Amino acid sequence: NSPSIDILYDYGPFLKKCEMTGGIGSYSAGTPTPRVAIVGAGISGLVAATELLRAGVKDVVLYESRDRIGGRVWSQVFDQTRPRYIAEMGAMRFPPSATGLFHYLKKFGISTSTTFPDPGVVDTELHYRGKRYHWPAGKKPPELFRRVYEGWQSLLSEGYLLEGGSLVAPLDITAMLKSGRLEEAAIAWQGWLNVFRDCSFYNAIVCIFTGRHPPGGDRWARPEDFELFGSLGIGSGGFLPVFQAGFTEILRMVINGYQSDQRLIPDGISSLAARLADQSFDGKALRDRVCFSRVGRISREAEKIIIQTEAGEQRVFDRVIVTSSNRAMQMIHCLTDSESFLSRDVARAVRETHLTGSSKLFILTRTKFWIKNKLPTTIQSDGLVRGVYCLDYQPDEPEGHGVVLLSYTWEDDAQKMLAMPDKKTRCQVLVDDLAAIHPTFASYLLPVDGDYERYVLHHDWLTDPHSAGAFKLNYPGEDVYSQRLFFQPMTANSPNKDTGLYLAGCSCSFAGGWIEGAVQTALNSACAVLRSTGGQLSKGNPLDCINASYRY
Amino acid sequence: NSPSIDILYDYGPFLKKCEMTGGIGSYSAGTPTPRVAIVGAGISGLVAATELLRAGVKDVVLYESRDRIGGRVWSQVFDQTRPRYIAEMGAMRFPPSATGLFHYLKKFGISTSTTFPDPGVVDTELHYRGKRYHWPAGKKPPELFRRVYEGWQSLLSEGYLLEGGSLVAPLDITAMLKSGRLEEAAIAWQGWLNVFRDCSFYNAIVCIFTGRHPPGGDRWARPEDFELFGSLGIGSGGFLPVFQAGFTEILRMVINGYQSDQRLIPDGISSLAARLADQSFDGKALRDRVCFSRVGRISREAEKIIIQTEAGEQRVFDRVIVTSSNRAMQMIHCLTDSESFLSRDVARAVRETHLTGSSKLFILTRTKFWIKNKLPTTIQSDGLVRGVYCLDYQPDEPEGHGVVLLSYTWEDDAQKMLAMPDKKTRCQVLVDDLAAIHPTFASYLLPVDGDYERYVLHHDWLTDPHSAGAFKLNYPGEDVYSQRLFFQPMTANSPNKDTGLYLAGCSCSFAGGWIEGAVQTALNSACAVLRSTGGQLSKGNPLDCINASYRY
Ligand SMILES: Cc1cc2nc3c(=O)[nH]c(=O)nc-3n(C[C@H](O)[C@H](O)[C@H](O)COP(=O)(O)OP(=O)(O)OC[C@H]3O[C@@H](n4cnc5c(N)ncnc54)[C@H](O)[C@@H]3O)c2cc1C
Ligand SMILES: Cc1cc2nc3c(=O)[nH]c(=O)nc-3n(C[C@H](O)[C@H](O)[C@H](O)COP(=O)(O)OP(=O)(O)OC[C@H]3O[C@@H](n4cnc5c(N)ncnc54)[C@H](O)[C@@H]3O)c2cc1C
Ligand SMILES: NC(=O)Cc1c[nH]c2ccccc12
Ligand SMILES: NC(=O)Cc1c[nH]c2ccccc12
Repeated sequence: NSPSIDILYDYGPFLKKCEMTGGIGSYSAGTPTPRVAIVGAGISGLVAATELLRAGVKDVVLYESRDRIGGRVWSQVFDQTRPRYIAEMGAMRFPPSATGLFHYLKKFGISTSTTFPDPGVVDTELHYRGKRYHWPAGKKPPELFRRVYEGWQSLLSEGYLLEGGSLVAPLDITAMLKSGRLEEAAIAWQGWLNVFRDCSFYNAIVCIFTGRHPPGGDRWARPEDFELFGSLGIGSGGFLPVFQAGFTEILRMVINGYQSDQRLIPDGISSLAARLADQSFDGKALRDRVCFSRVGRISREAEKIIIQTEAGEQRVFDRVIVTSSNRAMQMIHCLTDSESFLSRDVARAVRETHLTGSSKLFILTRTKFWIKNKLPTTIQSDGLVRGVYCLDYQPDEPEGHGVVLLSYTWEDDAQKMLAMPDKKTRCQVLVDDLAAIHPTFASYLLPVDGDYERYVLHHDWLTDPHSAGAFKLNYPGEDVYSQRLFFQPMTANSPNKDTGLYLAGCSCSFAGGWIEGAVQTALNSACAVLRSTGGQLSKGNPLDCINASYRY
Repeated sequence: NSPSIDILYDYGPFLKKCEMTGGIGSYSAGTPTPRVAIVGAGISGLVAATELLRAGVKDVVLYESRDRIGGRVWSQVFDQTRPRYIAEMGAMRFPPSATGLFHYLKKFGISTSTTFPDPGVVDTELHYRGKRYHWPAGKKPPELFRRVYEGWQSLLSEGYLLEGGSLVAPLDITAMLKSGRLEEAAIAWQGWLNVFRDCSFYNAIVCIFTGRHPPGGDRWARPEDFELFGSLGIGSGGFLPVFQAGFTEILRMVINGYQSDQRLIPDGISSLAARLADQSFDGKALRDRVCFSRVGRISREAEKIIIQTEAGEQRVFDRVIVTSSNRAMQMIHCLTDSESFLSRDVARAVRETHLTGSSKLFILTRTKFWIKNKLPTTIQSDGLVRGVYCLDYQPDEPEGHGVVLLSYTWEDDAQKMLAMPDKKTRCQVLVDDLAAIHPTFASYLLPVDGDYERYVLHHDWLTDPHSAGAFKLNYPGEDVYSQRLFFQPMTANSPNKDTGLYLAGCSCSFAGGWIEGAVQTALNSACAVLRSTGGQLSKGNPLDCINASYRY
């Protein structure tokens, strides 16, 4: 099994046992079920609705502000004539340790067999200060980057020597988790938290690798080695722009195996949303319970919940699950004006939780030019482009079309794309930036038929008003917000704290920016709805079985 | 004298000496003056052009992409029928310690007599966790905030005791500066740098105030006191959103006096750009040297610099000064794709320098409702509005219209505003947010004539494509970039490294987001042009006298 470190609990076993036996809970026969509203038809909203319907709730409606279901899962098609070629605007890489996510992938038969082309997994080039460095598939990175590669590796496997007592190897904390040693894992993790809770990624690695006991034996040169590490990353490409994030946010990804064995979904991750939506309950598809209307203010009148809709219409429900951004929760739903729905502590979590910026631009090329020619499959660059990924969506047809994620950027690197919103203009600027160092590669970056309107697709998540940010990533000192947001639906365990409204979505999880977070929070919030309204939960449920007590 | 800490040099006395002695430099009869381009007609550009023209460079042209001069200086008028009511979209508060800025303010007769209504200077309320806290003018802050107030004050006056070597009190370093103890000041500041170079604001105050030697002998509570302090700030309102910024950036503002005694300019800071542009040289106003065309790629042909503009037009120059954002320098001017104009080190500084986000919304109300009524003049809120400032633009007419800076936000707080770009919508959201805690105050927040189009003004600097960011504020470990950018014009001292292009603007200064920075770098880049082209500089010039070599 694979319990996550912050909760010491795996959703996989529970979901397996419940698939068999009638869902996450039930009501006695003849019981009138609550009218439930779910704000948002992303993965979290669809999963929650799914398990609520499976548990016996007759009336659930999902509100959606976009013209499509799926939210930050968005496998956009260039050309519906040729739907296999897709641009994954949002979620893209999927770790098998995300057992909550993988429960539903396995269920709907959405293949995760193929590995994702991460740097170091396929032929990779790192572009750094004008030079091209080669990183052969399945090999150690080029020699320049070796000190920092090995230093990070040694940190994962060796831990870190502090004088007042050392810290357990992340890879050992991972072994503990897989082997059911949960008290042991908890103590080891608290150890890290105590030391690095108020330290950024950059700050932490400075202390670790320039101090008295650097893992790997070599003490990192500053700033040179930190620039190198920033370009090399830790499995997902250059992490320079997230150097300001809490070091604990990085560690938990590693320990939870989210930087490991990433898979690609050739069918597109949108097929998870399609299949969830295609489920039929009581003769009616989930998709048909989606109301395409933006929700505004959410208010409380006695023991009931009032949803304002964009029509001006106003509908009342018994319980509501909210999966929109914490930004939407503050500014649109107005959930932070008072103590009507959330405590002051949780309201602070909602108001102050950090969402990243992120942008992507894709191009559909005539050919998969990188295969038969001399070229890298992936390029990680200190230039504008940042992360380049070449994608093969039909490996058995080597002469099919190419999909190139020409630029994938985070935070500042993405905030840069904000001027030049014209995708033609952005594309050519990016190609020209890449061409400064690898003109041979850039020469193939032309859209099919020279049509930039059709065969270039881009998106900035930060300025998307349906998202207001790409994904949550806590700064140092802010992990407690994840705790508060994750355990918010556990108010259903305490009728005096239970306002009938529960927060959900990966932004309210311990895994911001991972569909796993959406799934876990969906399960917690769906369970809360059942318990709050007199239903009984299946044994092993998260509301009773998560008892982790960390201090952040 | 007020020499700033990072350069140990004051621009004031030099500019005073040069004023009536023929500028910063001169050419012998027999030396031809260069043809110069300056990209950008903000304060930095205008000052540079001014001093080049004063030194007898006859051919200087300024390029400007906006529909106006002044850049991030922008005293926007609500209604030209009533032009005295202005909204300071950019620069707003001016510290007398900014002796470069004040040299020009004084020269042009721009009044700075009136003190800016900072938190604690005028009657103030802090709104925090749904409660109001009163802060009478000139008094200590409310009791809730007293411990963190006094903690900061003790840090400033005592410094920081640590075992490896205690750090001199910032107020003592400021004293060394003023008394001309520059060698002692440098040692003092280098000490702080050694300790906190790689530490964020939050991380530093955490170590300082939860450690063994909390200034004031009072240890702060985590997280409680850091939330209070995030709301309290250090003289400029709630600094919570800049908690990720390098501590050294916070310290240098304090030491340089930029947090003391801010002045308001009733005529609007835009009157500086106006007065600069109104100056006449060689029969021609500076303003008529401004070419309103966006500069694209900048290139090198022979030993000349080619400027591309937005028509397809193109001009050739001997020397160029670039004051546009680092983002423009990388993506528009393409200064970073090679070592044509900038070293790899300076190119990195250009690419990786952090610009903040920041937004303002102003409303013009029928009356100065805060004067007659009990109401605070300033509010600092943990809510959506963050910073609220009431502005009196005709103090002798108590019946005049009032200007309210309804919301002034930075970083994440400003990033929240990017959805809802409609100003009626944004205005009412902010007003509603404030009304939750102070409904009486909010009842006055109505635009004149109820016209939200005419009497509300707002700007998001982050998505402004002429700025691509509000102002520069280094993260931990990035102060080296400020050094690199500030000293780039000193390449004129080295003909081997002199590429004929020089960087300027506050973004390239040690004073990111202060006009002082734009002035300092303007004087530097002008001196560079002169020396590079065979003119001699007046004694006391920054190219010769700035010899600080700190380790960042
Ligand atoms: C760039 C990017 C890359 C990512 N990479 C990965 C990855 O590699 N692997 C991975 O597992 N995950 C990845 N993620 C994270 C993943 O996409 C999310 O964890 C997942 O989509 C969770 O969705 P959710 O349901 O929690 O929220 P969402 O998907 O955002 O769903 C919320 C829904 O609410 C709707 N809404 C908003 N406002 C209203 C309103 N006012 N009224 C009604 N509806 C409203 C929105 O339209 C949205 O559809 C990535 C995300 C981004 C952005
Ligand atoms: C929100 C905010 C608040 C501030 N508050 C204060 C304060 O209280 N006190 C203080 O002293 N300072 C403050 N500042 C900082 C102050 O505004 C700056 O230091 C100063 O205005 C910058 O002048 P500059 O010439 O260096 O840069 P800019 O003013 O940015 O000048 C650059 C010029 O180049 C132009 N340009 C851009 N691209 C091109 C192009 N491609 N081709 C041709 N031209 C181009 C731009 O339009 C702009 O006019 C504040 C700034 C902001 C943003
Ligand atoms: N699933 C992802 O790779 C997105 C993401 C989540 N957390 C991150 C931290 C840094 C960079 C990307 C991410
Ligand atoms: N002159 C200003 O107030 C803007 C500014 C410069 N540096 C800052 C740091 C934090 C907040 C504002 C600023």
